Amino acid sequence: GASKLRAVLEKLKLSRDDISTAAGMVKGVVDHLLLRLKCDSAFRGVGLLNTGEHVKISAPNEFDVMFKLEVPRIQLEEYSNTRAYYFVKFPKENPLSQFLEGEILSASKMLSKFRKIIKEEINDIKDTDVIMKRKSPAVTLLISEKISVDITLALESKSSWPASTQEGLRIQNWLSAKVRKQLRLKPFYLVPKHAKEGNQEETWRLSFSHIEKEILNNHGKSKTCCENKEEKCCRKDCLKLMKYLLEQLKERFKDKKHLDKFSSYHVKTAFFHVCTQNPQDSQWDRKDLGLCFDNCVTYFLQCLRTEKLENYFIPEFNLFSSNLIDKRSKEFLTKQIEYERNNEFPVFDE
Ligand SMILES: O=c1cc(CNc2ccccc2F)[nH]c2nc(NCc3ccccc3Cl)nn12
Ligand SMILES: [Zn+2]
Repeated sequence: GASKLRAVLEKLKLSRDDISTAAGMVKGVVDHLLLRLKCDSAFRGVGLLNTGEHVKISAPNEFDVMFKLEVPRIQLEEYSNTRAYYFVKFPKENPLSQFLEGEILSASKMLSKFRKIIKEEINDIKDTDVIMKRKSPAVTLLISEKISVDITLALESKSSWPASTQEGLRIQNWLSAKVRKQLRLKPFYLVPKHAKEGNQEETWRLSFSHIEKEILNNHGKSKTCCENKEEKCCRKDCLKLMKYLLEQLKERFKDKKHLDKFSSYHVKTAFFHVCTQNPQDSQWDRKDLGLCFDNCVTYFLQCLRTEKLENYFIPEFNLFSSNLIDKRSKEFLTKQIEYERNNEFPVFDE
C-alpha cells in the first residue's frame, strides 16, 4: 500500500541525485553539438527545446533531448484522415529547400544532414569520450560507457494549432479555460515518424512534448498546490509510479514481444485523463497515495479492456485502437497489471 509506494519513491529519489554529474556531461555534449549545428546554413536557427530529461526512470543514465527548428510560413497537409500526421509544404528560396523532395519537406533528407553533422562533430570531440549508435528517427549517443542520449529534431510552428486538436486539451474543469487558452497560444511541434509507425513516407507527426512541463509545474486546481505544508498532493508521485510500473513490466517481459508497443505516452495520457476526471486537489491528498495510485491503475485497466485511450490533444485518435496494438497485447498487459494490483505490486520491491 501507500507505505510501500512511498518506499519506492524514496528509492528513486536517491538515484536521481547521483545523475546530476551525468546530466552535466550530457549538457556539455549537447551545447557543443548545438554550436556546430548553428554553423550550418540549414540548421542556423536550431535550438534546444525546454521540456523539463527521462523517458526511463528505472534507467537514470538514459537521457532524452529535443532540438527544435523554427520553420515560418509553413503549410501543413493532413495525411489521409489520420489527424496526427502531416505533409509539410512552404517567391524567395531559403536554405531549407535543400531538404525538399518535390514540394514537400523531406524528413529523410533533413535527418541525413543532421546525422552527418553530429557524427562529424562527435569525432572532433577530444575532452570526453562519446560514440554514436546505429540508426528509428532519433540520433543516439553514448557518453563514457553508461550514459546515453537520444536527440530528436523537431520542426516548430508558432502559428495556430492544427484543427484536429480543437476538442483536445480538455483541462477547463481542472486548471480553467483561460489556462487552456494560454497553453494553446504556445507553439506546436512536428517530428519525423518511425519506419515502424504508419505506412517509407515523408509525413511528420504532431508533437506537444513541451506541454507536460507546463502542467506538471502548475498542476493543482489551487494556485499554491504543493507550495506550502498544508497543500501536499500526490499527482507527480502517481505519474512516477505509473511510469515505473510499465517500465518494470516491460523489463520483466523483454523476451516476449507482447509489450513492445506500450510506452510512457500511454501511461502519461492515461494519467492526465485521470487528472481531468478528478480535478480537485482533495482527490490527490498525499495521505491517500495508495488510493490515488489505485485510481490511476484501475483507469488504465478500463482503457485496456475497452480498447480506448484518447490522445490528449487529438481526441479522435485512439492510442489503443486495434489498428495500432492488437487485442491480444492489451489483454496480456491487463492480466499482468491485474496480478500486480491484486498482490500489492510485487514488481515494486527490491
Ligand atoms: O508529447 C506528447 C506527450 C503526450 C503525453 N500526454 C500528455 C502530455 C502533456 C499533457 C497531457 C498529456 F496527456 N501526448 C502527445 N501527443 C502528442 N501528439 C499527438 C499524437 C502523438 C503521437 C501519436 C498520436 C498523436 Cl494524435 N504529442 N504528445
Ligand atoms: Zn500538488
